[PDB]
Amino acid sequence: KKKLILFNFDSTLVNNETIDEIAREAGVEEEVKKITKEAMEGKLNFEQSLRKRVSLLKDLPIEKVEKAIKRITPTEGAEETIKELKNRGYVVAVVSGGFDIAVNKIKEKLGLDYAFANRLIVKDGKLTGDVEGEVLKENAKGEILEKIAKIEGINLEDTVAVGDGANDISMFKKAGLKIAFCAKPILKEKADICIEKRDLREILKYIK
Repeated sequence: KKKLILFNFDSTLVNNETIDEIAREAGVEEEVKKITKEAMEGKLNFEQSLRKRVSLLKDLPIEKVEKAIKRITPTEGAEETIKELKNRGYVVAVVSGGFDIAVNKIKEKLGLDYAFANRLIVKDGKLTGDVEGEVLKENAKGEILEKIAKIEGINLEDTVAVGDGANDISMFKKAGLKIAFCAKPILKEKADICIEKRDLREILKYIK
């Protein structure tokens, strides 16, 4: 046996867009949110859009980054959904184009089995304005889904992907069940199931 379910981080497991929250601390939230929206709608190349948004955070003090991170709250039904999923024999993972500093926290908190995300480069207690990681390429999340499944010896037909943006496309491509959670048109068009109510528990009826 064994099943696997992956979630994107921003706006799915948590209620906010990490990059937008941090940008708010840098006084550049209007340009960043506009770019985030375009990126998730699939109107921009993900990597380029992320490097462009992170560049605007150059020199931001880590204390500032932390204030933004502290504002990150879990999406309604998050804890309950994860608990029931583990109950049904699922390996639970979070794969995000976001940042480890924020994602690892929810991994710790919710007790997730796997967490993959990019990294904000920091030096002298301040962001350098650069980002690196393996969740940048268009095919990134899909390779990660496959890699986690291979490690676990889980068949792709037994994998579930829950996303909300353009960069979740490659994840859907390899997932057995594709669920778009309060997502952008570009991803909804590719989903087996579209959920419009902001409650992660809404996915459970379709799970297992």
